Amino acid sequence: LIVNVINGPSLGRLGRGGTTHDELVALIEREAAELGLKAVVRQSDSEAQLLDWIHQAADAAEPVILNAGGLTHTSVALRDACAELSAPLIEVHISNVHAREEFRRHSYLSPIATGVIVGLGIQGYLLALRYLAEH
Amino acid sequence: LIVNVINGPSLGRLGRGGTTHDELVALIEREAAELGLKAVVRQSDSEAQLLDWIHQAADAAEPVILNAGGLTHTSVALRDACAELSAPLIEVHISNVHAREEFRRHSYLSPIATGVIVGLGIQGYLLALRYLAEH
Amino acid sequence: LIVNVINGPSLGRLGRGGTTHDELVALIEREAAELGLKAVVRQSDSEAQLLDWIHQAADAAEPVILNAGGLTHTSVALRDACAELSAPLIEVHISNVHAREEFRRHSYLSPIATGVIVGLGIQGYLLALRYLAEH
Amino acid sequence: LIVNVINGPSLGRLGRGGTTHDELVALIEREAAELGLKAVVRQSDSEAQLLDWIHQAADAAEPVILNAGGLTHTSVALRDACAELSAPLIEVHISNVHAREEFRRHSYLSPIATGVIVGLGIQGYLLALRYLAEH
Amino acid sequence: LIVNVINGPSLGRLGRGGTTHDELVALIEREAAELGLKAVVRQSDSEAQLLDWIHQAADAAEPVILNAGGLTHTSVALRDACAELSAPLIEVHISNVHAREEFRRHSYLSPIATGVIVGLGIQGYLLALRYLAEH
Amino acid sequence: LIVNVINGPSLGRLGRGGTTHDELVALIEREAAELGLKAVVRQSDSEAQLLDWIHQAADAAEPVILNAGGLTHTSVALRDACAELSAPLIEVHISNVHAREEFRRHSYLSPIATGVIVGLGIQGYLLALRYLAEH
Amino acid sequence: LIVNVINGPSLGRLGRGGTTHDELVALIEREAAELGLKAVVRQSDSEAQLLDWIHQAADAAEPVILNAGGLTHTSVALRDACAELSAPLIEVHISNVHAREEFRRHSYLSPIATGVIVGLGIQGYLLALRYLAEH
Amino acid sequence: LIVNVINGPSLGRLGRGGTTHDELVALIEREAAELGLKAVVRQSDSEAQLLDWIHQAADAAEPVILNAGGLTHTSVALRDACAELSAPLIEVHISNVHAREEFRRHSYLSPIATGVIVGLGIQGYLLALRYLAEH
Amino acid sequence: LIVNVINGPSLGRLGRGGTTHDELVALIEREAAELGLKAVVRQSDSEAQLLDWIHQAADAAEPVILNAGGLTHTSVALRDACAELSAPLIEVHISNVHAREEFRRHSYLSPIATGVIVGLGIQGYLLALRYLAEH
Amino acid sequence: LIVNVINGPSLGRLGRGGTTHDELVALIEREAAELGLKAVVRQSDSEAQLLDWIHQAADAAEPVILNAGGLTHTSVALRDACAELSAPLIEVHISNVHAREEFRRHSYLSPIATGVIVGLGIQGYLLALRYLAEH
Amino acid sequence: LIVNVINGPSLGRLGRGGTTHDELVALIEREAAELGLKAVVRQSDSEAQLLDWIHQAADAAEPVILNAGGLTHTSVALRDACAELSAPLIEVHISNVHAREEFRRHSYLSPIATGVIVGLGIQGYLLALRYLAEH
Amino acid sequence: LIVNVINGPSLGRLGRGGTTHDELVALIEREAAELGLKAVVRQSDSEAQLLDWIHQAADAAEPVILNAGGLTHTSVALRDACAELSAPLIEVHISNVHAREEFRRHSYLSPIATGVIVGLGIQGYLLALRYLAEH
Repeated sequence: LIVNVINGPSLGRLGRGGTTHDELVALIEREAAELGLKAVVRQSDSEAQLLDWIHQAADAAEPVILNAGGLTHTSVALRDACAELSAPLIEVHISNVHAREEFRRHSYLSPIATGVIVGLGIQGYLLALRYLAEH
Repeated sequence: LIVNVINGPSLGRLGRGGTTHDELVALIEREAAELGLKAVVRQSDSEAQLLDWIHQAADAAEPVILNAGGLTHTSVALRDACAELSAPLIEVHISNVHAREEFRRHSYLSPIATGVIVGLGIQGYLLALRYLAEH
Repeated sequence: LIVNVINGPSLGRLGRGGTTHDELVALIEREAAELGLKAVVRQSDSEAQLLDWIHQAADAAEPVILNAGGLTHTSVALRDACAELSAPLIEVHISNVHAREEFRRHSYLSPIATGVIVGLGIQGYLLALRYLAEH
Repeated sequence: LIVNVINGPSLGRLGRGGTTHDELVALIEREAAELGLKAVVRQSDSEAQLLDWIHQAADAAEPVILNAGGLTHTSVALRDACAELSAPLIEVHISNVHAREEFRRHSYLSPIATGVIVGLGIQGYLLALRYLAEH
Repeated sequence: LIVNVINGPSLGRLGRGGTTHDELVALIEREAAELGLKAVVRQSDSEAQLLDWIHQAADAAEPVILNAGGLTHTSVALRDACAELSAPLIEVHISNVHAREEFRRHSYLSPIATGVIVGLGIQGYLLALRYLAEH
Repeated sequence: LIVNVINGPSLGRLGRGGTTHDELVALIEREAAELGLKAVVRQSDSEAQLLDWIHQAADAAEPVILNAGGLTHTSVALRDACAELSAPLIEVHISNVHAREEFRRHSYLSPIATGVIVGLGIQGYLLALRYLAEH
Repeated sequence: LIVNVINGPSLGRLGRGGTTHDELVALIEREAAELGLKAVVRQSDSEAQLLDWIHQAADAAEPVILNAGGLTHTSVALRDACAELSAPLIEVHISNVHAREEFRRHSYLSPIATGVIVGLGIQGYLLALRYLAEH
Repeated sequence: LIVNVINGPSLGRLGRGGTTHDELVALIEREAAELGLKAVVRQSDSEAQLLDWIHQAADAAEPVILNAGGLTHTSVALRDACAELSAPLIEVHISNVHAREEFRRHSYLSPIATGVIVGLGIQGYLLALRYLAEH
Repeated sequence: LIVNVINGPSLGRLGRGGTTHDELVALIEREAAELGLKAVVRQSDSEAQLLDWIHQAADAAEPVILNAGGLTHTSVALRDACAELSAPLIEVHISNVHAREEFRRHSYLSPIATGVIVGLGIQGYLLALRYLAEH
Repeated sequence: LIVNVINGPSLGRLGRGGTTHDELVALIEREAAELGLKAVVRQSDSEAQLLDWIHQAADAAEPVILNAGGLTHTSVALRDACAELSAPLIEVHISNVHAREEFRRHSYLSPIATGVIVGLGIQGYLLALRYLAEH
Repeated sequence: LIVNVINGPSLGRLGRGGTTHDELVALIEREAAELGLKAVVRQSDSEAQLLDWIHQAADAAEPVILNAGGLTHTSVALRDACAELSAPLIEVHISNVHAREEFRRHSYLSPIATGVIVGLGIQGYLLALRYLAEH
Repeated sequence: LIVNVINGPSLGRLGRGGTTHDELVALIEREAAELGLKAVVRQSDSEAQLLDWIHQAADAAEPVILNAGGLTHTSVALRDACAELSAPLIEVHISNVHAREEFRRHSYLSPIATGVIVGLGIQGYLLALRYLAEH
């Protein structure tokens, strides 16, 4: 029923691609409604903030769609917290990371994720919702 | 309107996971119909067969959903043929490759793909369709 | 006399292994009393919070027992702050990191630590206390 | 006219080298005045705090002199935020990093910086100002 | 009840740090007595001698505290013999190996050990005893 | 009082960026005058020529600003000669090397330099002068 | 009872070592008869052909002796198909690969094989038969 | 007298650079005539097809000009078959591979080739002919 | 006529897999008799002991079947002594090493061996005998 | 019309292969005449000499055929000077470098060259001429 | 006055190069006499034996000429024991190791040796003596 | 009879260790006289100068003692010229390179040298002479 969408740094800057973070929340909320889900979308540049939201979803046994931004490639902490999730974890990148710098082609999160969606824009979020609806 | 779904080796063996390759074709065909698309699904263990289907989609300017199996990690040829596509290319893995052997965590295809979906089972195919419908 | 015990992310989640973080504080406090020490145990998922506690121990010339969780493998910042400590620094892992992923077998902290204890469970904390008592 | 000087962890500890962080602010402020600039100097051990100050400078199209401390070698997030700056970005290290550990000889920031100054002490800040004044 | 302490090459040279190998045996024996344990301490520069003592402890299901010296970094054989132990294995280094040459930062033994203590001097032996007493 | 500016290959080709090597000499000479310094600027495509100028500055105990061009990444000889300097050595790159090929991101000179300035154009030379004036 | 012997490229060229591929089939057939086995020996330069023969042996639960030639070092596909076999898989090289180029010292097949025989000439095939007879 | 020109995948797509594969055959045939040679030009996306043509040239002791496309970087099989050629083998790339992705800068074929021509366009084929004519 | 079977550490522990080292000697002795061979089987955890047995076989020009255990991956000495053998050397592993840790996938012995048998259990010894009988 | 042929160290030693450097000049001069070109062939063991000849060809917008000998693998300087050429640059090796030491399989020049010819002997020079004539 | 010459495995096999180990002892003894030295030459295939002889020379403050054979590349233990020597340590290889396998081009002993002599045959021993005589 | 001693950069700076380059020439000349040799000692910071002296010794079939300084680690050219020598080549380092930076532990010259002497000071030159006298 409930799905957590968690955005790391600096996804607050979407727009500043026309879509803003707020537009994104709204798109996600609408699609969620359509799927009979409730989406809790949250963004933070703070690793610790993210860890806290992840722990919460671990305790509630809620699924997570997670776009960690740059922490994806760097944070073992975040990985460890996600590793505790018992519901599904979908990792999401808007851009195709494999078309950029080699360092972006590694993720500490993918191996503990259920699955990963990259390069499909903001629609990756919606497709992740839909996966979770049909599961 | 038309979408090519291309499966490499040995996706003919799905089932032998309950879903068979034929079931998969049927699921994909149904979803495609629902999206107002036509899906041409094709499978082959032959790299050359795949290259030929890719060239065709290049000439027709049709989008491709491609699950190359093991050739994903090994074939520059396949990459080169896909690199010619002008419509979108979605790379698909049923399993989460990042949860397996390190060698599976590299793909010659991802960097030239539009995007990539891994670990969402056979539903990755359907989600890829839906991306292409809304684009 | 005073010993700082510093726990990083997500050691707040011990339990959720039966021992909780609170139990851990209590075990450490009891052992410290027994050794004629005072233990100040502190936990945070915030790197910056940890850095601040480390700086404080640097200024006070107090010893530190530090379990950085995942930041152990990733944070040069933390290393740099610890590098300032003039009293002893004992690094502690509950689990044996060398029995897990290769990435966990490197630590930015070990080379500037006095010593390191891994894989002895929560008792590593108590043994670290005892080292510091007899020194 | 306005120049942002951003210091990461643990540059609050300069002194504790005689020069303190406050002295540094004052030196920078004086030189800035001399150049007909205004310097906004800010320090934080929080990656997120830094990201926020960087985003701000991105939105204001102000130049940044940035000394990220240890995050220089570890944070893709920070890199990504700096990558958004449209004014110049000068990276600054007080010490010569190339004379220390090999891990310090890589920086996620240098490739997106305008330029880099290392090993010239606190005077690197002043020289960076002067670059920006004559540009 | 019985604990095997096994020292490899060239721990016979402790002293030649004031503490000699004999002093070490005596310190260990005293602490063991205090814990209600019996310590069998043995040293050899011969890999084969060590393997034999390890096999013996495997057959007797006795715990081992093992300081292999340089064989720690080089001997798969020793690892394989330890891998047979069913009681606990604590690996011990007197010096902090992570503060020395990079080659010393790898150990064939750590991954099959219960845990590891480095850089706490000869007291690591005593702390290892105490772990085994409370277990 | 005296400062040696040493340019390697092929900095004779500056211009052929509008600034020519001669303009550069003149800019440097003017700034030097302004600082109460004398600048001896010299350029050569010959490694041996450069080594000779470096040895001379070693014997005279004069500071060197050195832009070695491509020899920066390749010449241990040059490093060894600079290693003899007892006055300061500032390494200078006009372009930001960290924004180019990976091979340019290593320098045999940086670790023995006092400091390094890259990506600030020809102004890096002038800023290096100014460092040396205030020191 | 039935054993599949599968030869990849270009084992059709044995002879062109006196033994030809046909001689090899005959030697294998004779030894098989002697062991109370039936040997189905098949050769192809086509990866896809091989995959098909492997799938067949997977479905029939027949053991495979496989000499993949150069695909041994390059084909994840082949590995994946073999990974499906439930009967034994013996990998065979006629030549000692470890005495040749470093690239030949890796095999995608060995880790999923039951065992491997290299450098014993064509007799490796016969010894593999005999293993399978006594099992 | 006879020269084999062998083109791998997907050199059938030349044109789709104006020159088509057919034009290429014709250019090669004309130049061959001019040199007093006969050129047999053949193309295939099938590795196995190529291997067969290579074996044939091995048996006939005919020289080969070979442009393997992407198999150049990936196929040990192809290398092994070429290694059997007793006449000359010239490797040909139309594009300069060293100006592209790092993975293209390795070739399994070069070390067993007589020589290699890259980046000279379709004229590399003609120059290879001419080498073989004057030899 | 005579064949040396040499077992390193800790193959004395076979059993402690039901087959003991003694059973193994007996199996080998019986098969040898059957082949018209005499088998001298010897085991030692001492590298030096093994070297001595290898030198002896070098001087006698007798073939060796050698299972070095862990020294296989670590000992250049052993390699060097085997390199002197003029009769055949068969390397034997009971387990499939390629299915274990990456470090076990390298052997200092394979490149100087005649051939290698891994993963066929104790029957690898018997098959090695049979190779040597038919040679 | 004019083509520069530049030979590095120690191509003065051709002969001391029967062909001497002088013969080579003469062969090149004759072929050039035949093509309606003028060839300026020059050789030097001095990197700086070569750089000077390269700069000259840059200023004159003349094409270069360059055989740098060992500097090919080592000199970034030379690369940088060639990178300035606006006419074509053909890199030439007489021997097949890919059949020798691994270090020779890298070239700082290839990526900035138009194309590369290796292993065709002195005829590579003549073929390079011919390329440049038909272009 | 006294010099220890220590030979590891399998230098007992010199001859079996005409010179035998005994001849070598005699050559060394004669040269030593000539230099006014006494040479104690000792050989063993046992690492532990060597360690014991090294410890002895450490305690006696005698210089060591050491040819460790294959242990040179593999033994940290031996390195550690040599690291204790306070008199000079000369490392000796008869053969030029840098002309053989890459693995032989690393030595755990060289960095703690006074110096190293390779590839001069048995005369390296005599030259090492002479160094020690004139020192 | 004649021996060439060749010193690269910056061995002209010996002294500026008390021994100067001139002293070194004199020591070498005296020892040479004593051995019934003539020593031609030559020094240059110019790679090309060295190459010329090496070519000369190649043509004269004279032995070379060569201390290339930093070019030892960097110059393939120099290696190639030495590779032509038919008399012996002894490589000499005054300092123990294996006790310094890792980059100094590789030499392009060692593998083509007869032998190598490092860390014995200027006496390495004299010992190299003596080797060549007794050969």
